[PDB]
Amino acid sequence: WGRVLAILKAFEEDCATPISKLRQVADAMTVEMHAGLASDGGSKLKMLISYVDNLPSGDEKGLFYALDLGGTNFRVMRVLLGGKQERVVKQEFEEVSIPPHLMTGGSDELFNFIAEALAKFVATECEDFHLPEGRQRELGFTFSFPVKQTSLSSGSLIKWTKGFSIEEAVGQDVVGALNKALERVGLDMRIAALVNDTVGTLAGGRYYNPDVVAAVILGTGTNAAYVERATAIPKWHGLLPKSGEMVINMEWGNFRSSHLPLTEFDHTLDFESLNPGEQILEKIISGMYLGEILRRVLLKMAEDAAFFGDTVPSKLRIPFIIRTPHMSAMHNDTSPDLKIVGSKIKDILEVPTTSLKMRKVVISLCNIIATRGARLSAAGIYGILKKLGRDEVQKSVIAMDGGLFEHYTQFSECMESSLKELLGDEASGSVEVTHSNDGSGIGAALLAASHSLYL
Ligand SMILES: OC[C@H]1O[C@@H](O)[C@H](O)[C@@H](O)[C@@H]1O
Repeated sequence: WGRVLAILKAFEEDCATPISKLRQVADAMTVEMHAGLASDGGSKLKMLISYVDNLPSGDEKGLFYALDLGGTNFRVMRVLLGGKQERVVKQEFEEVSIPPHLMTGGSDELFNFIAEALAKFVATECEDFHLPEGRQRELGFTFSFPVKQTSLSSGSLIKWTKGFSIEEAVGQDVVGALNKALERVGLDMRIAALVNDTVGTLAGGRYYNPDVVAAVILGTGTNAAYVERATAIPKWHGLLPKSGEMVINMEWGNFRSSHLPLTEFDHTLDFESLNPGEQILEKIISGMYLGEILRRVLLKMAEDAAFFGDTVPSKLRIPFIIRTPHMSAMHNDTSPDLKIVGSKIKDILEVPTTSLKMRKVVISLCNIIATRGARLSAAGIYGILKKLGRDEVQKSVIAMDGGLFEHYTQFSECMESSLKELLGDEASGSVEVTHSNDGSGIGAALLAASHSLYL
């Protein structure tokens, strides 16, 4: 077990995020926020204008549809809004796993999948959700990819991230593409808003809590949005919003700094990915990648340190075979025999069985990987708070969403703890991390509700 332990120790050390490194990252993040707001091409942080200069207040009422395209899942929903006291009276939704072939196929095919699913959902309208005869359906479109926004309800795709690669779609208007698809299925919908999922989550949180100033997604991918002062955005002067505010989609997944604790496994993951050199921060934080970092460490232990015996298990060679929900399960195991770790490894990798020593290393690996991702997330949030100048009783709330933060308890608890550590005793009480909802989707509908053409 000597060589295995040597790899583990080295990995542990290389992944280290002491409080000093987190401060360095937060500062680097804040610098890049200024640079990305200064000019369109001056930073790894795109800092995209959302054209959302006003967030939902809670008094919104009516019937609204929302559409949410993520990296792995697609969601359609409709809500009935009843104002300040009733809020969300009723909500109906469906979720569909995106067929992997659609992620790298053609543009029309993807939008057809979206429109066809929506048309089936609309067909189930009844009772409370029946469309009033003299009205049309109003829709908020959550699109979880970088978009060059041209208005509240228009913008073109900058690039794909996560598992997606449809080169045909790059530079095309996303709303226009959806509109064509809706027309292909004969569906009539007014698209009231196009928002990134971070922006949707921000609107969802603000709807319930006036103190919400930013939103963070920790799911398949990672990103953050926040409310910036319009005057503090030198690169942009389209609208002159009465609010003096403008929500920014940071696209922080693309953040890179020399301060990032990268390892050889991160480098090989990146070098062999769909988008080499891009989304560097996301590749060490988000759910798509955490399990893949684990697989690559285990693969090296298997190849060079006989971790699984004399032969490398074939399933260990399949990229993304180990997923973050597996990690969550294993990490959570406190049994003396580590029976959950043993069961999961055996199911995924198809190995005969695992000794306790093997299970200890795996869970140690899970903790190292999750802890690095969680602590860097906290540094990013701290970076946002610095930008807002909030590092009295000017309470700041961060709305959270995503499968990592929602289901991976060790991860979420570590992130919050690290953030409060960065804030320190004095400033700790001024910042709060909140909830989740299905905010990405619901938020887009609430934004549509703010811009409804009906009374
Ligand atoms: O879903 C969270 C994030 O995933 C990233 O890969 C995308 O580039 C962002 O647009 C999105 O906000």
